Amino acid sequence: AGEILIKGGKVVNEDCSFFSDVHIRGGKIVEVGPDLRVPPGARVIDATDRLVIPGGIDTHTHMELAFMGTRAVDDFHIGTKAALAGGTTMILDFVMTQKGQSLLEAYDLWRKTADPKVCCDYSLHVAVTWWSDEVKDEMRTLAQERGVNSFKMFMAYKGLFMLRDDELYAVFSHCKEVGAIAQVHAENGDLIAEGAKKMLSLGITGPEGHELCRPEAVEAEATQRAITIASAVNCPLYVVHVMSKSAADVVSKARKDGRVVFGEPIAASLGTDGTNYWHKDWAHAAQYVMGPPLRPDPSTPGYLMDLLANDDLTLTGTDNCTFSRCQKALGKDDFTRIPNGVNGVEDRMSVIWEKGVHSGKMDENRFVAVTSSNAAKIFNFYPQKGRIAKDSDADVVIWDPKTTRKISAQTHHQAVDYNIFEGMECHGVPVVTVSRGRVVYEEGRLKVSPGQGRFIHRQPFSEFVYKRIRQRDEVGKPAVVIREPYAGEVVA
Ligand SMILES: NC(=O)CN(CC(=O)O)CC(=O)O
Ligand SMILES: NC(=O)CN(CC(=O)O)CC(=O)O
Ligand SMILES: NC(=O)CN(CC(=O)O)CC(=O)O
Repeated sequence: AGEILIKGGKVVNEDCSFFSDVHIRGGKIVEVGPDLRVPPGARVIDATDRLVIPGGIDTHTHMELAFMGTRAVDDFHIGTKAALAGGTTMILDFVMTQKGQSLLEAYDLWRKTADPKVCCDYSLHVAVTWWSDEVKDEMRTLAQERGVNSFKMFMAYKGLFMLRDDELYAVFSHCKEVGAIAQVHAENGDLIAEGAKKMLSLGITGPEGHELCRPEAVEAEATQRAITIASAVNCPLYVVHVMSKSAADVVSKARKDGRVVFGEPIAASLGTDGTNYWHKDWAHAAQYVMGPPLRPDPSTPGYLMDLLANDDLTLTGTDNCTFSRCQKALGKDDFTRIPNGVNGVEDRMSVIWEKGVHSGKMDENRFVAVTSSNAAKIFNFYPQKGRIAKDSDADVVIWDPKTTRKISAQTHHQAVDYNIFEGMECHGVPVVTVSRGRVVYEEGRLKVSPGQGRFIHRQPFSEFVYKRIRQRDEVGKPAVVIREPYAGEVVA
């Protein structure tokens, strides 16, 4: 039948927590209430002394993304298994279209790669790495027909993905017309390009040059710039992988000023820092290289977690894009050749619980909001996911917040052979993971097959995102002053 009763636990949604059992049938939660009856044949999962939470939604992944022909080692199959083992039940991955290439072709290639491999549900964001009439039409098709309401634009990567301010204005205006949210990689690509050339010329070829060539002012600048453009066109904006206190403070100030913008720190920037780039062991230092870089101010992850607790920042992903030690070593002599990307998909939930809830910065309900609910609201499938409620999808984690686990590359399920959180002791253990109403992870073992997950098709004009946008189109139009024509003389 696929019938499950989760009994004895405490349900934790983003608004409040309460003791209740949860009845799962046919992929769905069909009842939430105290002391529910066990129908003959249903499996009982005993959640006594545990929390029963919506499974995590990782807003930010890059499973098996190609770097110069060699692919990230966590692929859609191993990467989603690792997600489940860490309490995350959905991933949103970026379709990376090359400059001049069809976005629809790249979307089809992502679906054909991911559909037969994912072990949990997923969806896609689509990168807009160039601009033309064709891109414009393909974005409308993606939004209206292909289930994608999120487009990602780059202010970094000069010559490769970067768009200039005039093209960002056009692309953002078009996001707004099709009801999508505009995501941005906010670092100044002209400064990165110059900074890297400068560090190499000085013989700083190691990972410390990767951070030194683009310190946090470069990320803060472009973040304010994207906000200013999106505000000029009334387009909702999403700043992916916020890595620094000063970029987080730009998003914080803009939201207090009423800008429709959301900021997304990732597990890496919440759980570790960039002092690792200065480690004497080259291999250790290269493990942390990603764009934008982790920051060498050690107060950074605690401050980003304070701003996530306070809703200056709103939700979390991992930017999981993993490369083995032998793949990182492509840039042993030149940091610009190190394939960028770190791990996180598996450890996100425990890292945030340990650094955010156990530390007393946020409570269990805000934890659910920043790890599933807000993702579901922004990308338009709430309360289908991100809530324990009748009629929601049965993507459910039984969570032990009292026991600790030590995070280690020796025990993790990711394909990558190191872990940037190596050694960390976290309160908060996913003990059972249910995905699409099936037990896919329990007693430390995965039970799931490649292709069991499904692509989630979303509609455009997410209400959480657009209700203010649409009201501002109605009352915020600029008005002419009514005047008599100017009568006087004009110079020759
Ligand atoms: N890493 C950096 O900071 C500079 N590089 C980034 C890298 O590719 O590791 C940018 C460039 O190629 O100009
Ligand atoms: N050295 C790199 O990984 C260059 N990367 C930079 C990044 O991933 O941020 C661009 C790409 O992968 O196409
Ligand atoms: N860690 C990285 O920089 C990987 N890359 C991967 C890509 O987006 O091409 C960019 C990002 O993750 O920010």
